Amino acid sequence: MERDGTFNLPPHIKFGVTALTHAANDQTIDIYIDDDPKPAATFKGAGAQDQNLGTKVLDSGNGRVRVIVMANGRPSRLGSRQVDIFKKSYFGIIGSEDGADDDYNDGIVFLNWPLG
Amino acid sequence: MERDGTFNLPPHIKFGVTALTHAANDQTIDIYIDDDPKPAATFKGAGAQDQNLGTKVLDSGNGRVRVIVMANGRPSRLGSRQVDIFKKSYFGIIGSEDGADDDYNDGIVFLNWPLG
Repeated sequence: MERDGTFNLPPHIKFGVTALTHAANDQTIDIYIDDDPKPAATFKGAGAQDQNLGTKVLDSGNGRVRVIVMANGRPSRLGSRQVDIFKKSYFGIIGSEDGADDDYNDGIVFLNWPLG
Repeated sequence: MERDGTFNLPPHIKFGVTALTHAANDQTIDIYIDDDPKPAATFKGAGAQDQNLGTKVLDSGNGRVRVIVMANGRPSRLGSRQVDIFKKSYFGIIGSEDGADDDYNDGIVFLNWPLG
């Protein structure tokens, strides 16, 4: 039931994407919407360990959202879950590992929807 | 399975707390460890500014962590969930709302542990 950072959101809504990086591996985090081959958003690499890289606000398009984490020119292995609070506040959580590392906490990406 | 912003973490570890706001009113988010009289961390957001208030690293103490959100002179309604990625990367999620009929997204707080 962990998936690979791919989510189905309600179509045509705003959502938030927040990245928190633990490992200082200068990761690139790309967010892709539907079948567009260019990322709708990209986080540049952390400049420090346990760094909050900020929040981006995006439109879900037709609803398909994929997060890809790259470190050292390879895709980091990912685990993702969805959860919601009272079927009102929805979350996607992605843990990534750049190693070696077996722990899925080198990088974290939080998705939240809807906004407001 | 929604609780009220209280969590049991592994005793004496570091963990992260990240806070986002999306509210009309100023909000104060307090994180309390065990029975400590003062908050271990406080995030304060400005009304009408949707803000990523950053990530703080805390010590879990004896393991009890409580999140309280105040807005408009009163405690917000809270819902919380826990989730993990491959039983390795752990998360606590809190959504808060001032208004009783809203979407538990005026305040969002994420807890993550362990670090590395």
